[PDB]
Amino acid sequence: SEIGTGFPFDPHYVEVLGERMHYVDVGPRDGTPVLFLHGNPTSSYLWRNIIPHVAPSHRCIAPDLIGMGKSDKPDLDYFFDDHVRYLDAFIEALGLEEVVLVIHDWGSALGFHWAKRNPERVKGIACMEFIRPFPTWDEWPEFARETFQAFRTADVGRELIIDQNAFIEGALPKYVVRPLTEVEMDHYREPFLKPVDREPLWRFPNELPIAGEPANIVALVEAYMNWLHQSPVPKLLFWGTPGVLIPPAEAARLAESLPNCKTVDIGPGLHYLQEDNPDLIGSEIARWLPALHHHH
Ligand SMILES: [Cl-]
Ligand SMILES: [Cl-]
Repeated sequence: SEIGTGFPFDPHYVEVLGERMHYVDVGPRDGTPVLFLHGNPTSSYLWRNIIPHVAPSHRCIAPDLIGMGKSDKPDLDYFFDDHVRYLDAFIEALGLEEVVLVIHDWGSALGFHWAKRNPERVKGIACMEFIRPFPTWDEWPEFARETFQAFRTADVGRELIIDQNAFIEGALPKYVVRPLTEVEMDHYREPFLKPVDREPLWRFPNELPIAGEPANIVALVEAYMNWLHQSPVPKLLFWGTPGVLIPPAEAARLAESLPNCKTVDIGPGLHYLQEDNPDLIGSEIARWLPALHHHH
C-alpha cells in the first residue's frame, strides 16, 4: 500500500532542437503507446507509481519537459511556445503515430493543444487537474489566489520562485494532501539545485490563462477546450476533493458536457493527484485502454 519513492526506470535520451530530452520508455513496441505529460514543477518522477499499472499491456513513454527533470537546460525563456516546439519535436523523433495521452497541468495544455492539432492521432485522453481558462481571478481557487498573484510578477514572483525555490519547497507539497517524504522531495529538488535553472518554474505560472492574460495562452486554451467539448475521443477525468484547478463541481459539469467522458473520484486530492492516489489512477487507466484500440 505504501506509495513508492523509487524511480526504477532506465534512462533514454533523444536529441531534439540541439538539446537532450530524457524519457521513460517501457513496455511492448507493437501497439499504441501511452504518452504521459507532467507539468510544473514536476517530471516523469510524478508518473512513477502509475506507469507500472500500464506497462504490462502498453508502451509507456514519459518525457521530462525541456529544462526539467533529467532533460537539458538551454537558456530559454521557457514560454509555453518553447515547450510546444520541444515536445512536438520529441514526438516526431520517436516516430509516434497514434497515441493515448495521460496528462496533468502544463502537460495537459501541451497534450490538449497537440490533440487539437493532431486529432486523428489521439485514441484517448486521461486527464486530471488540467488547465482551462480562468476568466477572472474569482474563478481561481481562493486559497491559491494570493500565491499565484505574487508569482505572476517580475519582482516578487522571481524572488519567490527563483531565489527561494517556492514552487518546489512550497507549492508542490502544499498541493499534495499526504505528506511528501524527504526522499520524494529530493527527487523533485534535484533538477533545480542551481537557482538559475528555475526559469521554467517562474515562466509557467506567468503563462497560466487567468483574467485574460497572457492573451495568446488564453486564446490557445479556449481553442483546445472548444475542440475537447466537441470531440468524440474517449476521455477519463480523475478528480479529487477539494481539488485545485478542477474542483468537484467542475468535474461533475465536465462529466456532463464533455463527450464520452468517464469521471473517477480519487478521494482526497489537491493538485498533484498522482501523489495521493497513484494506484487508482493507474489501475483505472489500465482497465480503460483496451476498449480504445478498435478503429470505428
Ligand atoms: Cl506506489
Ligand atoms: Cl504553473
